[PDB]
Amino acid sequence: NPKDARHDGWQTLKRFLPYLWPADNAVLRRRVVGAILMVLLGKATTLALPFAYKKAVDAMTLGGGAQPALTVALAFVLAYALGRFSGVLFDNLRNIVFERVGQDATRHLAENVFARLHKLSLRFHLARRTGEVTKVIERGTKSIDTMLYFLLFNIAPTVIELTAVIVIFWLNFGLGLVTATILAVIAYVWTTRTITEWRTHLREKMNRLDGQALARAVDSLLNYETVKYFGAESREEARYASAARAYADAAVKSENSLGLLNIAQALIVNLLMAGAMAWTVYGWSQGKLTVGDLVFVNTYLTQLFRPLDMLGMVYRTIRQGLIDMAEMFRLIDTHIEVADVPNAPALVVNRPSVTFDNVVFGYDRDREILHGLSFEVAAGSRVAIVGPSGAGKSTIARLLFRFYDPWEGRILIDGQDIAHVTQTSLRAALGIVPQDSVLFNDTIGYNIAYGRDGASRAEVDAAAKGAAIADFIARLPQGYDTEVGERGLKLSGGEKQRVAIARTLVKNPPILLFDEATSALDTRTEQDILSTMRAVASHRTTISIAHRLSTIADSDTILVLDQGRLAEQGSHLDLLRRDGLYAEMWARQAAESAEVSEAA
Amino acid sequence: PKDARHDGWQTLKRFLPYLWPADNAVLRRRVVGAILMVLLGKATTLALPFAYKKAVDAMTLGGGAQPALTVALAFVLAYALGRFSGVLFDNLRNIVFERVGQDATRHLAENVFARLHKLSLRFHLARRTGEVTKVIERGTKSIDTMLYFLLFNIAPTVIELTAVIVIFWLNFGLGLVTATILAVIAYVWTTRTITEWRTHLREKMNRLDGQALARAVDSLLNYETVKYFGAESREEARYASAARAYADAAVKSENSLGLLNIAQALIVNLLMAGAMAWTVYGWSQGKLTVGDLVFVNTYLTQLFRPLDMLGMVYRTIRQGLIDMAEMFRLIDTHIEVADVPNAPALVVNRPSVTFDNVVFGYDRDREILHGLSFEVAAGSRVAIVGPSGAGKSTIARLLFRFYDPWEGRILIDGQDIAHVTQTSLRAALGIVPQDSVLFNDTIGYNIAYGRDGASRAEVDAAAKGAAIADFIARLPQGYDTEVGERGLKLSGGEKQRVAIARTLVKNPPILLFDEATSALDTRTEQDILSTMRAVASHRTTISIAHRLSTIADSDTILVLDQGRLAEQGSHLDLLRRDGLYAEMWARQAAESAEVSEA
Ligand SMILES: N[C@@H](CCC(=O)N[C@@H](CSSC[C@H](NC(=O)CC[C@H](N)C(=O)O)C(=O)NCC(=O)O)C(=O)NCC(=O)O)C(=O)O
Ligand SMILES: N[C@@H](CCC(=O)N[C@@H](CSSC[C@H](NC(=O)CC[C@H](N)C(=O)O)C(=O)NCC(=O)O)C(=O)NCC(=O)O)C(=O)O
Ligand SMILES: CCCCCCCCCCCC[N+](C)(C)[O-]
Ligand SMILES: CCCCCCCCCCCC[N+](C)(C)[O-]
Ligand SMILES: CCCCCCCCCCCC[N+](C)(C)[O-]
Ligand SMILES: CCCCCCCCCCCC[N+](C)(C)[O-]
Ligand SMILES: CCCCCCCCCCCC[N+](C)(C)[O-]
Repeated sequence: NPKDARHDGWQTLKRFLPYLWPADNAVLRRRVVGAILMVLLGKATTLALPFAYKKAVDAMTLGGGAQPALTVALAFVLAYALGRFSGVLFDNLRNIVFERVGQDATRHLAENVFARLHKLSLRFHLARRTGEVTKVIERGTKSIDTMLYFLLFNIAPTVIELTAVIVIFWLNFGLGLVTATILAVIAYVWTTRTITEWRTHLREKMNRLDGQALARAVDSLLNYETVKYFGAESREEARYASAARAYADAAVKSENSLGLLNIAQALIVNLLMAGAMAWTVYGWSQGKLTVGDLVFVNTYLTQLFRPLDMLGMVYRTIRQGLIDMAEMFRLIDTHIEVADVPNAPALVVNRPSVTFDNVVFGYDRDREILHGLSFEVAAGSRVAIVGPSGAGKSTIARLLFRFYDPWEGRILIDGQDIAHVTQTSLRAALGIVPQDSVLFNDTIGYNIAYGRDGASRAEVDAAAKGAAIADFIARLPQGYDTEVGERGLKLSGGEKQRVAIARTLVKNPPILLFDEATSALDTRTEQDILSTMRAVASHRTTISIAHRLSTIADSDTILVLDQGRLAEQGSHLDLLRRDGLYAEMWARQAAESAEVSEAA
Repeated sequence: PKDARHDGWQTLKRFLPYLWPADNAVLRRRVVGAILMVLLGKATTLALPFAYKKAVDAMTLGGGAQPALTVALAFVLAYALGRFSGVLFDNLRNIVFERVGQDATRHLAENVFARLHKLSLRFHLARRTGEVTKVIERGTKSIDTMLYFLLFNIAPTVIELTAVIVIFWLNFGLGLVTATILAVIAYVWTTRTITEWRTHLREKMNRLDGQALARAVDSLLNYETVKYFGAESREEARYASAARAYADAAVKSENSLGLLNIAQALIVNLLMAGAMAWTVYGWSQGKLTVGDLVFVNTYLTQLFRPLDMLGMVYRTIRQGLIDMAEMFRLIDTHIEVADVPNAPALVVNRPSVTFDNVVFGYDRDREILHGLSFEVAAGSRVAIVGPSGAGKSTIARLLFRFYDPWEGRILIDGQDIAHVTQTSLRAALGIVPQDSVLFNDTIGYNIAYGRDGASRAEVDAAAKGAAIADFIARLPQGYDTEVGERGLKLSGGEKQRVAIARTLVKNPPILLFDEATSALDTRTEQDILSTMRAVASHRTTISIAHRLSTIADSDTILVLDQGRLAEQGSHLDLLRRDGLYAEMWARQAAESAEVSEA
């Protein structure tokens, strides 16, 4: 198992490798081979070109058997120039050939994470700020892309080139040259790395201060009226100014440290240059080496250290990239609390009854909410579930849609344990109008059609009509194509709840749940929407969970929860007659509304 | 000055005083030092290939192995040291200049910030925090990168190009000179046209990226709804199509970079082939040494090294100049509401308020006040009410002079508020607006905001007067509790009490309640009405309200209709008159009856 290993960069890359070599595609695998071939051609080329330059100088200084020297030297100079152009061509062709592969690999990584995020439990409460998440994901995407590019196109070729230079220097010089350049590369890498750790710290402090200065400015600008009301302009300016100075100080330190890195790098490189060239000319002095060899060695060294001129940034980005990617893999690895059992049959609803069979449940194991809740909802009846503050009624919907499983006991629909069926069929059987309905950032029509995957215009129109929002939509300038939600037209609470009703009408489920559906609405809106809700509950099993008892008094039967168990059951009149918990709640709520009514 | 072609040149010319302050002489010293490093660095990089040329010449005018070794050694060492010194000079120039660059862009930012505070309210300052922040982040990055590339990439390259032209002129060709000049012209032109194309592709890619990301985020933030409709596969397919559109665009954009690099390499290497072939030919005729080949090759590669980035540099310098011109456009934008020259301070000895024939609208095609006149006596509790078209929602904004009347005038005490300093005018006014805002700071900072040097004792007294002191006392950090986001979230009543406390710290003679209770629930509203009445104690108070029962105890009620004063009097006189106020009263009472009925 690759997962059974040390949690480092090597493991992360090893996990990423199958994305780069799909074994699903074969058009992409070809592209990868082609890209590798371009790396090889490009290296062969850049290694070959300095020999051409060397021969040209040799022809000019040892015209003994390289005649006519003019023709020979010209030929080699053209070979050198053509070589430079060719090296660039091969490099860009490898990038171009590979790009599709990279984009596909990262797209598939992202898709796997996205799917897993939808599979994971509700208790991670993914409802947070849009801008924060977006900024983070933008940052991570850029990060992983840069990492991938630098590993494949900067680090790998440099390793190939470095080994080649070692062999070629070995076969033709020194070997003191080989040890000098290897020591040089080691010094260079170590220096760059240690300086880069320091620079990355300074960069983090800089960025933090920048965010603070910007936040002060933005808070001020979005609060222009308040700033005016209190004549606080100068105060705000001074307050931005101090933060902006703290940022400028940190920025100066951060940028300066780059100068220190460049100077260190140049010191190492140029010491090696001085030594190698001195050694080469000395070798010439003894008749061992040609003058062309000087040009050859100098060229080999500058070509070698060219990609390493970015090593600081390369190091910072590959590191951050590996961290960001390991985070992706940690999500994909996180285990799924609620899964279909192996080979789960579809739930088959012929008679839509609902049974809670001795249900024990809580969100967290240190706080049990339901203590053995049992009840039976008849097929086609309209039932309500009510209780006081600790009753646990707010769990019913979440259990029924299997956002969570019972700790003990079970829930059945049509005599079938919902824990043993596919989640998709289970949810196909259920409609819900929740307390707070949320709209996608899309058109109102898209939002209504969302109730069913292939929903036609007629179905949407019919539901909008059934939810009595059709007229409201007709009066919108852009009608069904009116963008709603954030970044869009603002709907009232009643209008959103009507869009939700319309969604469930599109879905047409056999069992429908009103989950505190009217609790966020004002009194008149609540009363208006109740006739609509009653009409849509027509030939379905309906379960309404409500705080205000009068809104559910017309139910076929009412289930009263107390302390996570079923305390009372029956019609509204039977419950008033029993003079128990429901009667007390009813009396209290009526008194409350009477008192509120007194304050006119 | 501003009277110019409005191009990159004008923007840069405007920016120059920021780099050469004439306020700061240390920064000027720094600029001079940076320039000296530019010149030393160039002298160095121009000199080093001559050293390399000599080393080769010494090994080739070697009849034998006579003092060529010492000379060649000396010259290669000069070459390596020259390289290191060039890098040292470049990095020291950056290091010397950095403080100057940072101070210049800071002062530009501060000037923009100050002017934005001077500009009109109607610039619709209400947006997303994340959007403006993203825009400002992008823009600062843009201006910094532009500044760095202009000073350190383009300018030294111009210096070097002129130097290389002269040197090639004096020592070669002159065909060499025309060849390199032609190369550079073709190079710049090619890079520019390809870059315009690439920038279009980049913009499309960015848009598609934003769309795929927005789909993923809207999905995750709607996790419950997706579960409710069992819509996971659907959302996956929807993210996937967008992500493919993005990938196709990313492939095109990145590939076009390869096309740019190849075009550039073609130009550079044609020039290389020609220059070196011609130099070798000059050698064959005894005109040029073999060192000259190495010399020319080095000069050309050094010259074209900074131009290796020219596409990015061009894209960036261009965007930066645009963003900076935007900055200058705001600084230039004219101020709608200004103090008259030598405007006196407002002196409130008796805090009366007069609207004298006020004609006003936010836009000249929609008049709201049509000649509004009324007098508010000093120290009275007055309410302003009206139906849908009355214009009462303009009063607060006019009184604080966020706008001027089109016709007529507003007086406080006996003085036209248009002829006094704005600061003194606002110093006389308190407001509790409908939607109260908290800064992202402590509760104490938020209350203390009412007056510039407000002490903790003052903050305490105001918190007490607003009846929020106990709530603060039960907080662990009390007044040092952070509020706003990400901070403790306050109820509506708690927020309005903070606003009230803020105004108490200011302690103004005239106090405005501008729909102060309209966002509050009934119970909260009734609670806050006693605090508000108490806080109105020795001030001139003006309450603009929708719900009449909340203001019925006022000394007098001004009823506006169609932007004029229709009715005036106490709640009882107004019910007796059986006019517009009586009708509004009856209607509102009937509504509360209907709501109560359900
Ligand atoms: N030809 C294209 C530009 C090609 C290009 O973008 N090349 C680079 C960007 S260089 S941008 C990076 C560069 N180097 C560094 O920042 C190195 C700093 C330190 N030495 C370290 O090791 O990190 C820099 O910013 N220098 C500042 C300056 O010279 O003024 C790249 O993306 N990949 C390199 C490759 O694969 O070939 C064009 O004309 O626009
Ligand atoms: N911009 C490319 C896209 C391809 C690319 O890879 N470009 C380079 C440009 S680096 S350009 C580097 C330059 N840096 C600086 O000016 C000083 C910062 C110093 N390099 C450091 O490392 O600290 C800068 O503008 N910012 C540095 C930073 O924010 O990290 C890159 O490697 N990444 C950016 C990208 O993908 O577009 C294009 O033109 O197509
Ligand atoms: C594609 C690989 C290119 C290999 C280039 C080989 C360079 C040979 C170096 C010449 C050796 C110098 N000398 C005169 C001492 O023999
Ligand atoms: C906070 C970590 C969770 C991030 C997981 C999000 C995965 C889908 C988003 C990928 C976006 C791809 N992009 C930016 C190129 O469009
Ligand atoms: C999978 C391709 C793109 C996905 C975007 C990357 C995710 C953002 C990084 C997650 C958190 C980063 N980190 C480690 C700083 O927390
Ligand atoms: C309409 C947008 C106008 C934006 C101008 C606002 C300038 C405020 C200063 C922001 C500077 C932030 N910084 C430089 C520290 O990153
Ligand atoms: C330290 C840098 C301070 C400079 C602040 C400049 C912010 C630039 C915002 C420009 C955005 C203009 N626009 C509309 C084109 O986006």
